[PDB]
Amino acid sequence: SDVKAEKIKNLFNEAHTTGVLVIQQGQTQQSYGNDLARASTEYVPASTFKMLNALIGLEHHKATTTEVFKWDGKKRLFPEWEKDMTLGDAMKASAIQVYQDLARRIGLELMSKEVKRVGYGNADIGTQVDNFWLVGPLKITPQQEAQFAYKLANKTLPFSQKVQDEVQSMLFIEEKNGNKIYAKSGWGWDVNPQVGWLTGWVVQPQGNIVAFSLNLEMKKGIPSSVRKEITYKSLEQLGIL
Ligand SMILES: *C(=O)[C@@H]([C@@H]1NC(C(=O)O)=C(S[C@@H]2CN[C@H](CNS(N)(=O)=O)C2)[C@@H]1C)[C@@H](C)O
Repeated sequence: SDVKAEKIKNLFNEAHTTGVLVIQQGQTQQSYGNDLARASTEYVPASTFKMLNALIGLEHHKATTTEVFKWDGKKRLFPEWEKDMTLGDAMKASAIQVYQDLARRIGLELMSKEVKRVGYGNADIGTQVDNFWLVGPLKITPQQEAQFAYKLANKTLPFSQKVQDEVQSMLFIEEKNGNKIYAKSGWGWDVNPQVGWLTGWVVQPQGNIVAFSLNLEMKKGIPSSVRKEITYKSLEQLGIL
């Protein structure tokens, strides 16, 4: 009961940061962590926007799942970004360059319309189609991120069933003890204070879907693993894993 949520508050505390974890089962949401006010606070989606970025591109034939985005050879911030990748490969590695290319294919006209049509966050993408999710006006609360993941998990987003099933496969991580796990990590360092994301959902053995969105403040020098660690540890303590 209230004891399960006391360890979660310590999990964010032992990481020396303030964060929240939103869990949605059915149409009900529950928040955990040390800064519960974060659940209703808007932050830049960062790489979590790639979920919707891929849905728009595939639905409007801007790209395909087998298309290969060749690396130009210029040095990148991460070594995993220095390779030719399909849209799916770029999703796991969080290759900003590939989805900036896709965003330029979609264009500000279609990008802004589709974001508003789905109702993603504040639905304000500004005028630059290649950076609105990292620093731009686009902001979203962790509650809206978990609600988005739950709808994508059940394929109830306003996109074709084919496209939703393709983006789902891009986000598949692992199957831990019979539970299939889908998630998309995010890290917006170009906003102060920095924000850390981990949005996804769990497909339990009987098919039940449990969506989640971890949101914490990416402090200076904090390890990027903390997002995945707190999320996995929390779901285990919540009986979901
Ligand atoms: C989006 O948030 C941002 C990307 N995305 C991420 C992220 O949180 O995954 C990072 S951090 C870095 C990227 N690649 C590593 C994880 N993928 S991996 N291990 O290679 O499979 C960690 C970075 C800030 C924007 C720039 O896309």
